[PDB]
Amino acid sequence: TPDLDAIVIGAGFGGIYMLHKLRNDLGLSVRVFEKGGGVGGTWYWNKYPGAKSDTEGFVYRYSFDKELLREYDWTTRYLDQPDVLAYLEHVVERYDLARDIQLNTEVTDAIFDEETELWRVTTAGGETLTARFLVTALGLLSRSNIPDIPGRDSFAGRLVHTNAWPEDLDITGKRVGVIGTGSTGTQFIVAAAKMAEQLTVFQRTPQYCVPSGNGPMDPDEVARIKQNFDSIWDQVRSSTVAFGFEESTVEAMSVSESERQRVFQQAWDKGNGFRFMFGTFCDIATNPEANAAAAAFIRSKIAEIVKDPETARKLTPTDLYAKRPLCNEGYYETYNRDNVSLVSLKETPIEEIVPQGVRTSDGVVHELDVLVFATGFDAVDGNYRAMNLRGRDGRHINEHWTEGPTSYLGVTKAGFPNMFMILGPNGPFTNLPPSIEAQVEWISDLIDKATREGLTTVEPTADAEREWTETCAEIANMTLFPKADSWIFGANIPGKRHAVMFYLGGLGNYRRQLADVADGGYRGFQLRG
Ligand SMILES: Cc1cc2nc3c(=O)[nH]c(=O)nc-3n(C[C@H](O)[C@H](O)[C@H](O)COP(=O)(O)OP(=O)(O)OC[C@H]3O[C@@H](n4cnc5c(N)ncnc54)[C@H](O)[C@@H]3O)c2cc1C
Ligand SMILES: NC(=O)c1ccc[n+]([C@@H]2O[C@H](COP(=O)([O-])OP(=O)(O)OC[C@H]3O[C@@H](n4cnc5c(N)ncnc54)[C@H](OP(=O)(O)O)[C@@H]3O)[C@@H](O)[C@H]2O)c1
Ligand SMILES: NC(=O)c1cccnc1
Repeated sequence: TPDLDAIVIGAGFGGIYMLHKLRNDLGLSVRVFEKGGGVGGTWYWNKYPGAKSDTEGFVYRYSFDKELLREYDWTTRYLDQPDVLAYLEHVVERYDLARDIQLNTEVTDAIFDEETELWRVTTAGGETLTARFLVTALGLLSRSNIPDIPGRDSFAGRLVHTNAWPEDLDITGKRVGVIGTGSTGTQFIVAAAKMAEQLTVFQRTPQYCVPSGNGPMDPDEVARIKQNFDSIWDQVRSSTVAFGFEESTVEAMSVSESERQRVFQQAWDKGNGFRFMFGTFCDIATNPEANAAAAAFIRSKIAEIVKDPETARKLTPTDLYAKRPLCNEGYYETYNRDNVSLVSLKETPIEEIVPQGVRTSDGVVHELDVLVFATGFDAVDGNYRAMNLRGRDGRHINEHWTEGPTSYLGVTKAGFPNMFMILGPNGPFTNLPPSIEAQVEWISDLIDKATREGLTTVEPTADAEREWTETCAEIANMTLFPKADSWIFGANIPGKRHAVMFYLGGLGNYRRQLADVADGGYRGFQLRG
């Protein structure tokens, strides 16, 4: 007899909803463990200036409760971190969740016992306890990547990763350096340049960026959106990226050059990087010729905006427009400020971090008070591999993942009975809340089935999981995403395996996959009782 029906790890969007479903809707005994000192996940940790979601606010939220959709107000097109955090706090209040969320608690081990058919969880604080079902909502973008740059530990000032940004830290009037120019570093840059006495940007690889179009909302527009939520969410759930805009069905090279220009400009004007990539034409991320047009458009904007021609050159990407799409308020314009300098690490790599700052290969010591690592994440599988997570035959998850991380349907793992993952390997790449909902609800139904039928284990087969990997690989290979150097395929971490880590078929497709497996008697699962 287990201590609990279920244990959930993580208190972001994922664990919050999971706990609600299992405890409030199914009546099970449940506890969440979260390592942070507060709920919110990404939106607890990422306290840096500029931190925000690029999903527009109207759809960066749960959809499952109509009353909450009616009552909760937003006032800006995009939601800054504090605002997302406040929403998730409200959710925890609303559904009386906080009493079952144990904070400051890192789970260091999770071990299946094949004899008792129970999971045993161990905390960093030295406690253990058992559950029949384990749900890991550990975050695709949660384990910080802090590179081993020589002399890093010598720096005498405040050295922080963005995913560990300290609430107390005020960079106003300080000399700040930032390493990294992905989505995090670019939004930080915009914000920080307005506060810092000097900002130095240490850029290894320039990225493409479009306007966000952020600003206040018209409150009458928010009321209209609320009145139309049913339609809005139907379109989200059937779409590929789930960002709340209608995706193009037009091939880029099927129209005239003037019409391409017009379409790109319209999207540029409206804002949002996912809109640029998927709201313009249907084939920007699959057809090299279409990709080249989109990339050219953005390069032309850089050249218009950035006054200094060497700065413009250093900011102009040369690679495929196939990284996670960026958007920002006035990113390239920030380089026109007198208090911002751009160091290309291709020209002058970092030689050593020193007590006073960063020394680049030209011998220049960049003197800093604050050094910010916007260096991204050990994405998707990082928190799984770092756990002592063991399944049948006492095998660690790493033994299953030697050619990259794997799952069946994003949510389960062969050899790991009664373990469910929220946003595990080889799941959807979308606006994440509605993907999380699809997964949570599917997991809930399957756990309920086990409860009603008296099942003791639920597990995918090895064959099912291998087929899923092949599905994901084949879809990925139909796109340009494998051909961009970034975290999506593992390439960002030295030594990490380059592998597919997402199902790239989209939300509507993904939802059908889940529904078809369930409706087909849980095709691919051993159900034992
Ligand atoms: C700065 C930033 C901007 C983002 N912008 C967007 C956006 O525009 N659109 C979009 O859809 N998504 C965006 N995301 C992705 C975002 O992570 C997800 O939308 C969503 O917040 C994920 O929720 P989650 O619950 O799956 O994971 P997370 O919010 O990552 O939560 C996982 C939690 O698990 C905890 N945890 C992990 N391992 C352990 C353990 N071993 N023991 C205990 N606790 C543990 C972590 O501390 C964390 O709180 C962004 C991410 C970042 C970092
Ligand atoms: N606006 C939002 O919606 C938003 C905001 C933040 C995060 N996110 C999400 O989180 C994901 C990750 O974004 P991120 O910006 O945190 O990480 P990222 O995309 O992985 O970017 C990391 C940055 O650090 C650089 N870097 C890494 N290691 C380095 C090293 N050893 N030396 C120098 N530079 C190094 C990378 O350069 P290279 O390119 O040369 O490797 C890159 O510029 C996004 O793609 C998005 O999915 C979203
Ligand atoms: N928008 C993002 O940040 C995101 C991250 C991971 C997967 N899908 C979307």
